[PDB]
Amino acid sequence: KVFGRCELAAAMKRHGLDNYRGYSLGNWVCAAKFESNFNTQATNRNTDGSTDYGILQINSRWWCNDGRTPGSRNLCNIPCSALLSSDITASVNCAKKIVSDGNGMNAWVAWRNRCKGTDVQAWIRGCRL
Ligand SMILES: CC(=O)N[C@@H]1[C@@H](O)[C@H](O)[C@@H](CO)O[C@@H]1O
Ligand SMILES: [Cl-]
Ligand SMILES: [Cl-]
Ligand SMILES: [Cl-]
Ligand SMILES: [Cl-]
Ligand code: NA
Repeated sequence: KVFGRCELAAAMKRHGLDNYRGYSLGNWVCAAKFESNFNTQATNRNTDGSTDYGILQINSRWWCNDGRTPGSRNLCNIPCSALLSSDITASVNCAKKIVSDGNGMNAWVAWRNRCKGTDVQAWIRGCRL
């Protein structure tokens, strides 16, 4: 599923991402924009053999199991395919654990390089949130 901008912000708010760990809703929408272009089916292979999955491009090296990342962890206790569904519950729950482990939203390369220090509020502007 390819979310609309305001559609994704509502779903992120309903699951409790707004101001989670201090990051306003515009940060999460901006991150999803530049990580997956709002596509829940997005995948990308990293050079070390791991794969990023879903709306927030969650890495199989630590957070999910895909059966083909030797020596990796499954800290969110889910199959990586669960991160590709049209329901973003699995992605949001796993993102809450990722963003809680000390480094905040810097675990998302696209957020650090393309959202951090910008007007992230613009990504939820006009939305009937
Ligand atoms: C939180 C998370 O898993 N972020 C990933 C990161 O692992 C990886 O370096 C990158 C590769 O494109 O995409 C995402 O930022
Ligand atoms: Cl915001
Ligand atoms: Cl594996
Ligand atoms: Cl949803
Ligand atoms: Cl932080
Ligand atoms: Na894994």
